Amino acid sequence: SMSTKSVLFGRPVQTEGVPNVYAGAPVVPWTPPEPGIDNLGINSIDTFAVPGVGEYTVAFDGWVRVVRSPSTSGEWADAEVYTNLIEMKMVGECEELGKITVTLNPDCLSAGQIRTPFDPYAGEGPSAKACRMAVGAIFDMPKLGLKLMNREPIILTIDDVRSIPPAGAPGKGQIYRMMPLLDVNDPDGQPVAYLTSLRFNMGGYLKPDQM
Amino acid sequence: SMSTKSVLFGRPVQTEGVPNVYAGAPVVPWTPPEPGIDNLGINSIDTFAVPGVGEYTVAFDGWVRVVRSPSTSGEWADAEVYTNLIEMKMVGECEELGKITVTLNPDCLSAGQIRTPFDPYAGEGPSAKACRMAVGAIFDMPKLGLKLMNREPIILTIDDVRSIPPAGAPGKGQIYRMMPLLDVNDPDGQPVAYLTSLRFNMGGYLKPDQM
Ligand SMILES: CCCCCCCCCCCCCCCC(=O)O
Ligand SMILES: CCCCCCCCCCCCCCCC(=O)O
Repeated sequence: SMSTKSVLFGRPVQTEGVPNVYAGAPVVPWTPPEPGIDNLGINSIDTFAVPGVGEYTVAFDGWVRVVRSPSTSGEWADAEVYTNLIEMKMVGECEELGKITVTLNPDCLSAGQIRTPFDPYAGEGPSAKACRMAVGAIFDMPKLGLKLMNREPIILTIDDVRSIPPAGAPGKGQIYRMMPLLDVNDPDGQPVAYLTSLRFNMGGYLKPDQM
Repeated sequence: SMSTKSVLFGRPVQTEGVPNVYAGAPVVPWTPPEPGIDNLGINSIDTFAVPGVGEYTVAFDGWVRVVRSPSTSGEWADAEVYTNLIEMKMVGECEELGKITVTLNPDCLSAGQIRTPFDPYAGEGPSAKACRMAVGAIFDMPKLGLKLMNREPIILTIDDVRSIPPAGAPGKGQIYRMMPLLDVNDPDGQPVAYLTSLRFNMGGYLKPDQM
């Protein structure tokens, strides 16, 4: 494999020789872009269930860096783009759980793709694409003295994709009822908590000093 | 991890010394069972999208072997059970795709759990549990000269669980729009096909010679 990661959640994408894209760069709709690493803002709302203890909803803000493969075509209708999520930092705060910092698990390749869906029956603009990303994350919860991780990838989706990157777009975590979160120090143990829902919005390109 | 597999989709469960359970063994509702390996029938209906070629719906029949951990309690309400899917074989056939045989990917630990949901549905009541399994599979398609595998786990769920095992129960694959299926001989390549939907039914205990 082209990846050194121990667990791959999708297709590896090269970053060497791929330029970073920052604020100032246009987002042109319906246009397959040249390969780049998108430096993008993001916010989310995450709900966590702690068995026998409680359920907590936490708002997060931060950024992601996502490398894109070259498009498989210069024509939008045929174009596919493969992505890797290569760096993240999101922060949120909560009285009960403290300050939570979400980053990537270095043992996992977080990977996704953008392509025409097989079920274009959702009211999306004509020709719009579907974006997905499968993520291995770390949830640092210092107030609880814990760091948590997921073995099952968190599936994050953006529908009605009319530009790449889909700046400004709303997305969802596809979690059916519960997603186990494991103590990094006891990953073969019982889950410590469950992520029960996640919604997010993409922002736009950031300046380097905003990260 | 105590599991030697390179990709872990959940919690490992002990199999050594755990007896097999076969037809004849009763399934009494509301009763956490002693640890065992359930030998169960199963059927499913799977839809596959092959880009630029077609979409095909195929019915499968076969069996699964699922090991259960000891229950965390002898009282149903408190009981949780952890599971691993340790062996399977399902077969279906389709003119365009040929005979398809589904087995486990030996590199992946397929793992799940049964516990009370945090969000019980109106038709579940406060006593029913929810069952989930995260699966790494192989799809053998000799007609096409290919074997395919998934990197994102196939999330298989059963709601309104009132017995363990949930013999006879309907279940669903929680696949959002598309699940990439990769050539085992080109696993970092573009997907060959996508699993776009899956539903299944659990059968009951099988005789040893029915597998
Ligand atoms: C545990 C919470 C994780 C949230 C992390 C956000 C996931 C990434 C956002 C959705 C996919 C991003 C797609 C951008 C693709 C592109 O750069 O063109
Ligand atoms: C293409 C993938 C097909 C996979 C088919 C799913 C196999 C059945 C697993 C569903 C959960 C099993 C629950 C049984 C639990 C128990 O033994 O008590």
